[PDB]
Amino acid sequence: NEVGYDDIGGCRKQLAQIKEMVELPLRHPALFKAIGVKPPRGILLYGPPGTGKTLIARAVANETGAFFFLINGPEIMSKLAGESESNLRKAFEEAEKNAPAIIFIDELDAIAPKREKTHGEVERRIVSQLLTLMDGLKQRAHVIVMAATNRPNSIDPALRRFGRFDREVDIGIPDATGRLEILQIHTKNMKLADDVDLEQVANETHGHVGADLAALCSEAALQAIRKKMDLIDLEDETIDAEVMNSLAVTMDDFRWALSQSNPSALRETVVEVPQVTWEDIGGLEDVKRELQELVQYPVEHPDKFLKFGMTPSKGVLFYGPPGCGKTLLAKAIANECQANFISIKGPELLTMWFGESEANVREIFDKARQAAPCVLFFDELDSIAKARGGGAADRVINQILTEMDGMSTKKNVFIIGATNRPDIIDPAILRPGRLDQLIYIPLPDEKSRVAILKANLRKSPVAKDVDLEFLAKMTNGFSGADLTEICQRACKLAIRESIESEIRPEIRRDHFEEAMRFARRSVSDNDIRKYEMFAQTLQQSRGFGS
Amino acid sequence: NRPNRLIVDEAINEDNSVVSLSQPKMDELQLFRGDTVLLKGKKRREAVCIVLSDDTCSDEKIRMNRVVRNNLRVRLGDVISIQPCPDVKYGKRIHVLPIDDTVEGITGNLFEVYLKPYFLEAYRPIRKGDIFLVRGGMRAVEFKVVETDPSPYCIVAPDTVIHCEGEPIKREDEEESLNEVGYDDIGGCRKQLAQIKEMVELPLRHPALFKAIGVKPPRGILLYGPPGTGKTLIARAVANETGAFFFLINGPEIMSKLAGESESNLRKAFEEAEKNAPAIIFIDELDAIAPKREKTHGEVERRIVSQLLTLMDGLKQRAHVIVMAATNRPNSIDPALRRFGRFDREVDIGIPDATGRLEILQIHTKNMKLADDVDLEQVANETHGHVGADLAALCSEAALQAIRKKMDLIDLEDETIDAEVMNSLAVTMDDFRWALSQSNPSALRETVVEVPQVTWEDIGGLEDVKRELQELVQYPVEHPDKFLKFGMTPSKGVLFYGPPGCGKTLLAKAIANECQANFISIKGPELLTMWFGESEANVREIFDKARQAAPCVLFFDELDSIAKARGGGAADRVINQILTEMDGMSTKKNVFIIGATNRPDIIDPAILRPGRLDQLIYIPLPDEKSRVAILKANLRKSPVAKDVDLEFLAKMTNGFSGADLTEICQRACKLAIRESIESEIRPEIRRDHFEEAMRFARRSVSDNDIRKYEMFAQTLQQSRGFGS
Amino acid sequence: NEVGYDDIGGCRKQLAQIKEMVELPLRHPALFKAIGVKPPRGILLYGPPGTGKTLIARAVANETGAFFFLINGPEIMSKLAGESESNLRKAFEEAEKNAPAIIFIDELDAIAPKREKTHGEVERRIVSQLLTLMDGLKQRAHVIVMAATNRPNSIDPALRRFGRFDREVDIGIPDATGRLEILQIHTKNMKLADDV
Ligand SMILES: Nc1ncnc2c1ncn2[C@@H]1O[C@H](COP(=O)(O)OP(=O)(O)OP(O)(O)=S)[C@@H](O)[C@H]1O
Ligand SMILES: Nc1ncnc2c1ncn2[C@@H]1O[C@H](COP(=O)(O)OP(=O)(O)OP(O)(O)=S)[C@@H](O)[C@H]1O
Ligand SMILES: Nc1ncnc2c1ncn2[C@@H]1O[C@H](COP(=O)(O)OP(=O)(O)OP(O)(O)=S)[C@@H](O)[C@H]1O
Ligand SMILES: Nc1ncnc2c1ncn2[C@@H]1O[C@H](COP(=O)(O)OP(=O)(O)OP(O)(O)=S)[C@@H](O)[C@H]1O
Ligand SMILES: Nc1ncnc2c1ncn2[C@@H]1O[C@H](COP(=O)(O)OP(=O)(O)OP(O)(O)=S)[C@@H](O)[C@H]1O
Ligand SMILES: [Cl-]
Ligand SMILES: [Cl-]
Ligand SMILES: [Mg+2]
Ligand SMILES: [Mg+2]
Ligand SMILES: [Mg+2]
Ligand SMILES: [Mg+2]
Ligand SMILES: [Mg+2]
Repeated sequence: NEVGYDDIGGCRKQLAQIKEMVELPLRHPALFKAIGVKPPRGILLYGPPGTGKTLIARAVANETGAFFFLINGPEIMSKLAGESESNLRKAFEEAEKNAPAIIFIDELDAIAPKREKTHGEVERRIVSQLLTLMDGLKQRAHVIVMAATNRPNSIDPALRRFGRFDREVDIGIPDATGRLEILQIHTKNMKLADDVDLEQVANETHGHVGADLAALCSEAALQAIRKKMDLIDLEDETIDAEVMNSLAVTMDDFRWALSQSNPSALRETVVEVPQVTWEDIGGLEDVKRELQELVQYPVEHPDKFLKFGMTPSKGVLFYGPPGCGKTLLAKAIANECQANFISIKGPELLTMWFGESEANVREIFDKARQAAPCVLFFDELDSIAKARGGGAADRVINQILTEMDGMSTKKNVFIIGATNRPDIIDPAILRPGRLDQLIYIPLPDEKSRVAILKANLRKSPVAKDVDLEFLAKMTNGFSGADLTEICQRACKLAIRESIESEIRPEIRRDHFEEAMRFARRSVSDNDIRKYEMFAQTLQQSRGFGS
Repeated sequence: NRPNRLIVDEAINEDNSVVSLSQPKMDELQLFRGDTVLLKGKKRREAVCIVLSDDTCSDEKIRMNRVVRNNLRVRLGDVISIQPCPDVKYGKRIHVLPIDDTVEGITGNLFEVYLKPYFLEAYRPIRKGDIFLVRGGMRAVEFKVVETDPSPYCIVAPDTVIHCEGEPIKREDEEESLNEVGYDDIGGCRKQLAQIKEMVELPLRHPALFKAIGVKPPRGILLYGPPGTGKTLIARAVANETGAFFFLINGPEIMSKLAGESESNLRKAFEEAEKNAPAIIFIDELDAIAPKREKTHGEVERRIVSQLLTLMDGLKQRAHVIVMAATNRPNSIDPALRRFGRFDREVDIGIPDATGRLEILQIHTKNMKLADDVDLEQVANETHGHVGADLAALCSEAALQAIRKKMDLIDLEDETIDAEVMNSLAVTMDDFRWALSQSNPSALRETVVEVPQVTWEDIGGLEDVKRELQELVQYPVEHPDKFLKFGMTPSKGVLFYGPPGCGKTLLAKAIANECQANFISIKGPELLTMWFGESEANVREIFDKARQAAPCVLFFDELDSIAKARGGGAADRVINQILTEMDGMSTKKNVFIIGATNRPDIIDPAILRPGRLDQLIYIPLPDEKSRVAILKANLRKSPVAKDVDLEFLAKMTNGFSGADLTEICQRACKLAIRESIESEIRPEIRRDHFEEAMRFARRSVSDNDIRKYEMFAQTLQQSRGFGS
Repeated sequence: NEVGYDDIGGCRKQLAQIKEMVELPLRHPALFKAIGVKPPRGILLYGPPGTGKTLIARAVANETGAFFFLINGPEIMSKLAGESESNLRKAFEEAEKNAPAIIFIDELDAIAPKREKTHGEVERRIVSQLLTLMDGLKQRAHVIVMAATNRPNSIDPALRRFGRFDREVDIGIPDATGRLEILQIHTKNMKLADDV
């Protein structure tokens, strides 16, 4: 019942890194003192609450068999002035006594926040006390200190110095795959109904963290118990096992718990591999190739680039009319390259307080490094352009530019930007060394339009009578988003008829013809002319605009 | 599990001697409406009652009042055996004695005021040892049946004599008080009180059961809402109804003590709760102990918050203890407390709606004799922005008024008390009207979250639009299965746009009413009011409340005001944050976002992007036919003369908006009123009034405006590219 | 020479409201203990300086004949830490002893200002101390607490909560008619010339 690596999911890579750092010196200590090389001593685990930081720490302790001394932030800070410092001192002394050992400082920020965030002489003294203890690890009795914090920015930067917490591990939020992994962990002991499909639950539970999932499963069990105990009327103090085994957890028990769920990390920026593939995108074939050359080749074939002696471009800029697949392409190329993906929409950047915005932009680029290979996507840039001509929009973009330059190409981080408005984009972004690969993405031509319709209607039951090639021929000038809306509007008609009169659930030709009568174009002819013009002259915007 | 065994449940019939079953179960046991049934509970106690039918009652459960519950030494969820009692015959003499703490203030004939009307024409079946409650004279006294001539039980027929002679008996140790708080003292928040009951009933009622399963129970529940909404009330109720030990921790009280004492008292509270588990620790005014870390400057203060956090973590012992806490400001609490393992469950006990306020008013008029002219529904409707405590106070105030004017007589009797007269005290509707004028409502500034009372009937024309709204909002709620088969996810939000005063706000509320779904309105100006720095947490708080109230329709009205304010660094941050919140809003949550603007020419294109407010619904001036419908709607409540022709009125007002017509009705109504005053007549609104009002009538939407609105109706989706 | 309602002018309506709130529980206490309905506990008088807030309190005490225990904000806050908290305790303890009684807290904002304006650990303890005492009035010992402050916004909002100072009375600036009434009060003992 004790915690182990088998109780942890959704962060394989991170859990691996920690194993490397800790396993050798903790399992083979005598070997390390003879080796003479200095190992890690301070490991900082960080991530939103409930990601399993405390869980991981304890797991590593049990699995390595090292002595585990836990230091809970709040408990330390609940003691008298001198007492907090003293308790810290003992913790380290006790660990050295029982080396090899792991000291785990939970909720580190409770003890050592930013120097400016501290109010009180006594508080500042405790931080220093901790800093000194970390330096005292020069004793090399070899105790490893792990620490957990929700917010890396809250921690006193002095702690991130060499000799202290010089190693960091980002235990971010789990992706679809991870959440599924976790769900399996907390459904180990429960009799699961056959209709249950955890993969759906995993996909559905976006913004969910480990603790949330553990709870969602817990609540799903209570639903099955409540409704099934009502009847049993057992009241017994001790319960019979045979009844518990006959107790199954239906897919409804999960859907009910799903609606009642308060996901915590929904506001958090997600870092995962997109589930969007080339197949979800119609047309733009030649662009997909160019994206593989720009993103995949430098990852899969670094040796080749070295022989020709060129450094590959850092970033790309998608530009064209709205609703043509710019967002789709960004996610798609990441999927092909099995590379992490981080989306940052314009509005997301303009939400940050003026002052706070600066540290957040850095944190984004930091996460991009952590997740290398990674494609960092700045979407909806047009929102930011409009907001400048705003001192906030200025500070953000100017810092993004600074970050781009600091980004070494060898880090395998690819930056893509997207905008529907190349006329108001900051020329600075288009400078060689930044987003200098200008890819124009126009309205879909006839052949392309057919592909889009095919993709969107895959999930839906379409009648055989429906001619999609003819639909494509009549919708010249319509964007990709326009076509999806026609399908949706046509589907609303098919659904409407299905409700009133229980009829074969399929969408037929007549629905599309009706949807077409009210269909409207999102991109006028005048817009096209302009987009076509910028397609040949966007690179000329760095001088005197026309 | 023989049929006689049944589960205890809440009561609907306020009558003490009444228990209810479902017809199918009443037939199963072979009992009927008139029958007198014998109830056997725990602790070898019994109670006798009249049985009744209840269509809502589930066959596995039995509804019984809290009085009956206590006589059986039973609580909600327990099991009891019921068996028929034809052996009950009329009584000769009955002897009941009052309980000291409920009668020490009153003197006189307790039997004529309370027992008389209580048993009159009632033929109540009672039992020896039973405790019943009689409310009257602004007081509730409980008597205990000491003896009955046909013991141990008999019916109280007119021939039965009563003797209530004797100093009130003292309270037995095991006899819990009915003056104590219970679920029946709470109204206006059924849904919330249900959620809490689910969370708490299992671990508190069946502790051994939870320890065997190994699944984690709740430990920290945080109740929040404005002051006086009944947060402290709910905590006490849940404790009593579950029979758990209740230890109250008052924030201010702890923070009034020395450093060492505060730390100490918190410890003892937890130690005491664990000692008497199962138990509920209630931390009242939590923000007093643990406010936002930035505002907690001071060493002694920082230590106590940490002290509490540690104690909360110490609950890992799993000593059947639940920690409930209340705070007016959820944002004020140190976020460390909202983390998992501590207060990981939250319940928003907001302000009561009309229906709720009525429920509450009924609670505090239990013991008062209400005159016939009293109409609590009016008072409820009238007391908008009132909170539980406000309503509770005004009822006390309306009563105190009835006493003042009736005190003329009492004074000469002051020496002693006039119990017989206390019953003669009625509370007129005037006493409420007086208290209404003197009321200081607290939650007027609070954002209201309730079901709108605006229906399709209040909206003229726009028939096809109403249709499209049902498809967008209702279908995905009522028919989720269908959407899954077609493999389409329904749109997230809508945008109303058109000339001013055509029913954009009305439609938003109407669709909410049709779906009986909660509704939250936030007008542009409201968003521009929030302090600049504060704006960030407030926008989020809105969407949080929308999630809490799912299914819910979130309506951003008067968007044009914000547009004008941007082209304003404040207006920018807000809308950009709303866009962010929209995206984070999962369509599967059944939260529908609607926006409205009179100015599609300056609306932020970002709002119109697919995935946000991508359903662009145009709402034009009403055509001839619609104008007639609107005119009827406004004049429904008013006394109109037969001569007034609305078909012609509509014909003359081509180009007028919905609001314009309403203004015409008002102006025409004002003329009729004027004439009623000058010349004393019952007013009627006739042709002459409309003609006079029409001569001065003016149109709010010009021809130039119409041309423009019609153009945007065809090109609003094109604004995401280059401007026109 | 002691103060009475006849020494007060320019606020008929307000003085009437206070009389209503106070008359029942203070004059006929036994009835209120028996009836079970809740009387007012905290009445907060507010208005610019010198409007007669302190005057009204004294008058209401005399006309009702209740025991009057005055708590001066500045006086309590001028004492050492322990004495300040202790003096508050004493005030409530004696008032409960001599019920019916009126505790008048003059210059309330001196003791309990907005939490944000309350720099200092010891100062907040006193505010909490007061809040508890007000809650301790749950004894329903025929005791009413009246308080005066120049700035209603300055008072800790916790005090305006139900069960504490749940009733407020605005004693604004007197109008022309009011000012005349006042003038007559302070010219009672003077021989006034005819030209006046
Ligand atoms: N990756 C995970 N795998 C399995 N269970 C998890 C995982 N993450 C969280 N949980 C569950 O959530 C519970 C609490 O997680 P924690 O270990 O407390 O993470 P945490 O980040 O330390 O929480 P905070 O920040 O102190 S609120 C665990 O006991 C698990 O049941
Ligand atoms: N080439 C395409 N293939 C399939 N679907 C498309 C395509 N282009 C656009 N869409 C649809 O339009 C939606 C959004 O398109 P995006 O990928 O976001 O391109 P975009 O340039 O960012 O357009 P906007 O401004 O976000 S609407 C997708 O969800 C698709 O349904
Ligand atoms: N929902 C309700 N139903 C019935 N009575 C209520 C309700 N809410 C409040 N009351 C009454 O008003 C009084 C105030 O209730 P409280 O328990 O004090 O609520 P509260 O939120 O804890 O007050 P605060 O926050 O401490 S000011 C109670 O004594 C009730 O009599
Ligand atoms: N279709 C209608 N049916 C009945 N009354 C209407 C109608 N349209 C407008 N009104 C009247 O106009 C008032 C406000 O209408 P709204 O619902 O606010 O429409 P709107 O589009 O939001 O225009 P404004 O800017 O708020 S006046 C209502 O109080 C009605 O009296
Ligand atoms: N309404 C009034 N009627 C008669 N005399 C008044 C009135 N108002 C003020 N006065 C006189 O002016 C003096 C004002 O003193 P106070 O009663 O203390 O007023 P106050 O508002 O409490 O003063 P502050 O705010 O503490 S400086 C009184 O002593 C009276 O003599
Ligand atoms: Cl830009
Ligand atoms: Cl806008
Ligand atoms: Mg933790
Ligand atoms: Mg996009
Ligand atoms: Mg309370
Ligand atoms: Mg409106
Ligand atoms: Mg004064």
